[PDB]
Amino acid sequence: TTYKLILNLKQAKEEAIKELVDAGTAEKYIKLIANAKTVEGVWTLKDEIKTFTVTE
Repeated sequence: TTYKLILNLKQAKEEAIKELVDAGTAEKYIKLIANAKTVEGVWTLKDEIKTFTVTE
């Protein structure tokens, strides 16, 4: 409402594919970002795969 602020999803999503294109990981996750509504939620999904999480 105040602490957050959406500036562009297209940028967040477009990066999701590119990152997947530059990295090459479980696209299933990139599909999860396609529904992402928050800019952070999208950037996190892609990066989340880059780290592959840790025991979850």
